Amino acid sequence: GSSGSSGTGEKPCKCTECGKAFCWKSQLIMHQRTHVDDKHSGPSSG
Ligand SMILES: [Zn+2]
Repeated sequence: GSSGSSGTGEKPCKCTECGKAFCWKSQLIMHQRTHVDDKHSGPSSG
């Protein structure tokens, strides 16, 4: 997990289902499409 990236902007929208970050709108509108599954027991977290 190095830091080989650089570029500021704005993240008004962020997916919580998977934890993916997005800056555009249309990008999220379609991101939800693939998200057909429902919240199920698996990712054990605190
Ligand atoms: Zn997602």
